[PDB]
Amino acid sequence: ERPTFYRQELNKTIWEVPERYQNLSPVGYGSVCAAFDTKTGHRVAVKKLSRPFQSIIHAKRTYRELRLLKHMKHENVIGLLDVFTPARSLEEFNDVYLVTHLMGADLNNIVQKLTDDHVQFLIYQILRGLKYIHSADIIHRDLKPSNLAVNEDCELKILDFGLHTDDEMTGYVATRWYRAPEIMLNWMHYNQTVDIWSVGCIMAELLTGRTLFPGTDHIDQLKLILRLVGTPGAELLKKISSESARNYIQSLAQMPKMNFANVFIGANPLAVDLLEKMLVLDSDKRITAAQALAHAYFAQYHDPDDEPVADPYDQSFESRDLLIDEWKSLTYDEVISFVPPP
Ligand SMILES: O[C@@H](c1ccccc1)[C@@H]1N(CC2CC2)[C@H]2CC[C@]1(O)CC2
Ligand SMILES: [Cl-]
Ligand SMILES: [Cl-]
Ligand SMILES: [Cl-]
Ligand SMILES: [Cl-]
Ligand SMILES: [Cl-]
Ligand SMILES: [Mg+2]
Repeated sequence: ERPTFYRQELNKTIWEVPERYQNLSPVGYGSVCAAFDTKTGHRVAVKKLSRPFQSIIHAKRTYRELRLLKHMKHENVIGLLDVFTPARSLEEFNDVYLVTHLMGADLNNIVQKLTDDHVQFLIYQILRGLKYIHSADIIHRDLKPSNLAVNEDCELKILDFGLHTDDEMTGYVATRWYRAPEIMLNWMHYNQTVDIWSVGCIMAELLTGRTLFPGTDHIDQLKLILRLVGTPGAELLKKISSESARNYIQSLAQMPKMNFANVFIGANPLAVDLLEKMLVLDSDKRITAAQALAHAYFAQYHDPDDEPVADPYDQSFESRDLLIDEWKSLTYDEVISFVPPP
């Protein structure tokens, strides 16, 4: 049976939601409210999408977000508690609302004086969630401290999957400091190995308290990266598709890889070893999430019987060309077929 909905205007926005959601309070693409869910007892975040079907690009993006959130079922990844529309039919369908557990602090708000044990547990949880994500052939693309939610018990969830413009990535900006060089400069077709570079940048910052590659622009950032990991050899240069990018790289004086024990002074030697395996310029040679979980740095947390993989995820829609109303109808079907978690 369809629940009873109630209407209210909050901060010049109309919200029409099921009675189960009470005490709505604005907190922040879309608009977001905190609420109390009387069915589950959780405090929740409720997001009303802004203009979900205003263009082919926007309609496909709405479908993409709903498909991804419906699939993710893992302790270290954001999940979907509910999705609803007040519409009674496809003909009157206009608005989409998404519901998840309310999170209060990200990794920035946490990072305290972190012990090495704290770094072990936080990085372990990122890699456990990434093993799951990558097993479904999903690439996050935007891992950074503001996209990692952390609670009082140091438990962590990955959120805000890549679903960013040129201006957003320009200058002295945290939106670029965690990106792998091959994607920052469009060197080649990237893959899931981009996320491991980001994990290395995050782990370094938890150990030192400082951003690893805080470049003032794309070129300054590349210079900081190459000073640490070395300039590329002929093997990697062959993999860069742009002749212009290859010519630029070859204009730089050659540099050896630095000694990571003299950069990360005083850190656990096992942490230093893991950083050397994540921060490798050639993405083909980086450690994977599944391999990293078995590294000795995580010995007190690793349990191979409690590191699950995902159900298969069909992304064939990404190469499909449809009209606005066809993306809209596919989205409607996914709203009405949602089954809540236990
Ligand atoms: O996109 C928002 C969202 C809300 C409800 C369901 C699904 C997604 C997401 N929420 C997640 C809330 C759990 C904390 C926050 C505001 C913007 C943000 O992008 C990142 C932090
Ligand atoms: Cl209800
Ligand atoms: Cl509607
Ligand atoms: Cl950030
Ligand atoms: Cl040289
Ligand atoms: Cl699927
Ligand atoms: Mg974010």
